[PDB]
Amino acid sequence: LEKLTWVSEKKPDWSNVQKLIAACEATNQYTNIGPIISQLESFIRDSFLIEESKAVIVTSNGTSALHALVGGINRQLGRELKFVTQSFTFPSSNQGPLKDSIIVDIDEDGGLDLNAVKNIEYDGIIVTNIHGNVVDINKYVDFCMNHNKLLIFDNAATGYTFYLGKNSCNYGHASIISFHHTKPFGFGEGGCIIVDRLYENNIRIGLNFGLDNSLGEKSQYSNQASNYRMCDLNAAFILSYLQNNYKKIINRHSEIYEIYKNNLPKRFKLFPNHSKKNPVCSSICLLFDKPFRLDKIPFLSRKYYKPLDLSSPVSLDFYQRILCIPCNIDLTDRQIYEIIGVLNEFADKN
Amino acid sequence: KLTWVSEKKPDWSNVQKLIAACEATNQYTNIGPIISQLESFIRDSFLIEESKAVIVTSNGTSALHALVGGINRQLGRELKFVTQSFTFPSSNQGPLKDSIIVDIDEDGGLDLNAVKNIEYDGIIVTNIHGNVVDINKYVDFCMNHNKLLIFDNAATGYTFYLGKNSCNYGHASIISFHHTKPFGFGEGGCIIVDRLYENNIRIGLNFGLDNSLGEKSQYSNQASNYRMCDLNAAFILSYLQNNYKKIINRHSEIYEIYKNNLPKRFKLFPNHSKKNPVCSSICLLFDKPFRLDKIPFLSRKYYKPLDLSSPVSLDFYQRILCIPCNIDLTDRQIYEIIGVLNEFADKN
Ligand SMILES: Cc1cn([C@H]2C[C@H](O)[C@@H](COP(=O)(O)OP(=O)(O)O)O2)c(=O)[nH]c1=O
Ligand SMILES: Cc1cn([C@H]2C[C@H](O)[C@@H](COP(=O)(O)OP(=O)(O)O)O2)c(=O)[nH]c1=O
Ligand SMILES: Cc1ncc(COP(=O)(O)O)c(CN)c1O
Ligand SMILES: Cc1ncc(COP(=O)(O)O)c(CN)c1O
Ligand SMILES: [Cl-]
Repeated sequence: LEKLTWVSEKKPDWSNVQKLIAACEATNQYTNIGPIISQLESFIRDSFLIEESKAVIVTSNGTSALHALVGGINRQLGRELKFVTQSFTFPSSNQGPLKDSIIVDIDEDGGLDLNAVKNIEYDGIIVTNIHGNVVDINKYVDFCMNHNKLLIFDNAATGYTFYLGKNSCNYGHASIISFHHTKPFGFGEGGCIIVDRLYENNIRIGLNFGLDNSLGEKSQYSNQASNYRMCDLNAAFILSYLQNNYKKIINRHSEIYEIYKNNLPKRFKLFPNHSKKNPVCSSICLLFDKPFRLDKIPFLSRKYYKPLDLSSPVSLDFYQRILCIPCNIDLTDRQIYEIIGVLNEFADKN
Repeated sequence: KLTWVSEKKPDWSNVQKLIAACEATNQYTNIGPIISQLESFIRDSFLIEESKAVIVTSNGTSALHALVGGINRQLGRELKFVTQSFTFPSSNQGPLKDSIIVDIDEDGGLDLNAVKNIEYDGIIVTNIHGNVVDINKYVDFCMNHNKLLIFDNAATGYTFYLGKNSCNYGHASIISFHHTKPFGFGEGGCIIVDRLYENNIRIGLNFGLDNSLGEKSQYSNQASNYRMCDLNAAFILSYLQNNYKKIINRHSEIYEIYKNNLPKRFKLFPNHSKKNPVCSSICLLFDKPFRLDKIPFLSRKYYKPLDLSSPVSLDFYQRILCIPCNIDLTDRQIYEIIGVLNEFADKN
C-alpha cells in the first residue's frame, strides 16, 4: 500500500502525438480551432456515446467548460443567469460567471436538495454527479421541466456512468467533463461541454470572446465570453491518451467498483449511486457510519468535497463521513483486498 | 502568399527532453517541473526586474483575469477598473466584465481626462502591437491619485521605456503567448506583477486553494482555473529558446524599413519608446478613414473599439492598417507592401 498513487502513471505515446500534431505543423494552426479539435470532439462523441441532439465542445479545462457553458447561454438569452449549485462540490460552480451563484445543501442521495430552492429566485440549477456516481437524474429533469429551469450536470469526474440506458452526460440541458490529469480520462488540462444543439453556436463563439468568424469584420465581442477554447496541442495529448487507454480504464474501473461492492468493509457504505451498471469512478467513495479524521487511515486517501458553504449540514456530514480511495488502472486486486482489510481493522477500533 | 505569423514547428527532441521531467513524476499540471523553467526563462530573456513576479497562465486573457482576481482576493472587494475602448475584449470580460470603457487620446492610450469624475480603483492601459504609450504619465497619475495601474502588454513583450522592458512599469503587466503573437506557441500567458500580490495571484490560478493550509485551504469566488499546463510551458519554452533573439532583432529590422520608407500619407502608430519596438504587426495610420477591402494583401484592423462611441478609438480603427510582421517576411515582400500602399495612397 506504500505504492498507492491517486492517478495511474501517464506518459505520451510520442509517435502517436507527433502523428496528430503533424496536421498542426502542416497548416501552422495550433489553436483557434485547428485540425485536432474535431478529432477529439468526434472521439468523445463516438467513444462516450453522446447523443446526436448534443454538441461536444472541448475547452481549456473542466472549469472553463462550465464557465463557457454558462457564458454562452447568458449571451444567447441576453441576461446573466442566476444558478443554484450544491454545497458538496468543487469551487468551479461558484466562480467566473457563477461567482454569485446561490449555494444550497445536498440531500442524502448526493445531489442538490430541491426542497432548498422552494422560495428562491433562480434561472437554473447545477447538480454534481460525485466522482463517477450519479444522482437520481430523472427527479432533476422532471423538476426543471415542471418549473421551466435550466439543468446542468457537473460531470467533471463522471465521463462514462450510464443512467437508464445512456451516458449520464446526455441528461439535462448540458453537462461538463474534465480531462485534468487527476481524472481517469485526463491528460494535463482539458474540458468538454455536452450541450443541447440550440446553444451550440453561441457557446462555440463564446470560447473566442463572443467573436463570430461568420460575421467577418462585423463580429462583436460579448462581455459574457472569454478565451475558453482548447489548444490543439492539449487536444492531441488527450486524444492519444484516450486512443491508447480509454477501454482499459472503463473496464478496470468497473472491475475495481465490483470488488468493493461485493466485499464492503464493516460500517462503510458505497456513496449513493443510481446507475444499474457499475459507475466509472475517479476514486472509490465510501461513507463510514460516523464522522472520522483522515489521519486514522494509514494509506493514501482523501476527503472530497470540502463544502463550499459550511452552513450546509448534509454536505458537511458527507465530508466528515467520506473516504475517497485511489481508483486507477495501476491498482492491483491484492492492494484492494489489503485496503478492505485495513478498513475492517479501522471499523473494529472506531 | 503573406502569413500573419511565422511557421512554427516543435523542436521535438527538446520538447521531449523538457517533458521527460513530467514523465518521471507524473506531474503535468498543478505547477509541474516546467513552470519554473519557463518563468525563469522569461525573467532572464525579457529582463524582468527582481521586484516583479513572473507568473505563467493558460492564455493572455487568463493572465489579465488572474491578475485582477488575485488582487480582488487580497484587497477583499471586486475592484472597478477603467479600460480604453481601443483594446481587445479581454479587459471587459471575466472579473472585468463590468469595467468602465473610456476613449484613448491621440498617443494611443487611455485618456486620463475621461476619468476625472468617475469612481474607480484602477486603470488598464494597452500598449498597442508592441508600441508603448508615455508610460510615466500613467505611472505619475496613478501614484498621485492612489490608483492601481495595469499595462495590457499582450502584444508588447519586448518594447523598452527609459532603459527597461515596458512590462516592468505599473503594478503589473500581462503578455500573451498566443500562436498569433511573435513570442507565442499555441496558447499561453504571463503576469509580471509587484511581489506584494504574487502569492495571492499564484493561489488564485488554483481556485484560491492555498496548498500551504492543507485541509484548511479555502477557495475564493474571485479565482478560477487559470494555471498554465506544463505541456504548453514546454512548447512555449522550446520555441523561445530556439527563436526569441532572432524575433527581437528581425522585428526591429522590419520596423526600420517602414520607418525609413513610410508610404505616402501613412504615419507610424504612436510609440513613446526611443528604441524600435518589437511589433506583433506593423501598425500604420492613414490620413483618412478607409476600408480594409481596398488593401490587396493580408492585413487587419485591430482593435475594433469595445465602445464604438469613443471617437478617437473609432478614428484610429478607421485609419489603421495592421501589416504582417514575422521572421518569415523578406525585405523584398516589405518593399512590395510599401509599393502597394503608395499606389493605394495615390488612388484614395
Ligand atoms: C490561431 C492561429 C492563427 N494563425 C493566423 C490566421 C490569421 O491569418 C491570423 C490571425 O488569426 P485569428 O484567428 O484571426 O486571430 P484573431 O481572431 O485574434 O484576430 O493568424 C495561424 O497562422 N496559426 C494559428 O494557430
Ligand atoms: C496535477 C497532478 C496531480 N497528481 C496527483 C498528486 C495528488 O496525489 C493527486 C491530486 O492532485 P491535487 O493537486 O491535490 O489536485 P486536487 O486539488 O484536485 O485534489 O494527483 C498527479 O499525479 N499528476 C498531476 O499532473
Ligand atoms: C466537481 C468538479 N467540477 C469541476 C471541476 C473543475 O475541473 P478542472 O480541474 O478541469 O478545471 C472539478 C475538478 N476538481 C470537479 O471535481
Ligand atoms: C491587447 C490584448 N489583450 C489581451 C489579449 C488576449 O490574449 P490571449 O489571446 O492570449 O487570451 C489579446 C489577444 N489578441 C490582446 O491583443
Ligand atoms: Cl525610451
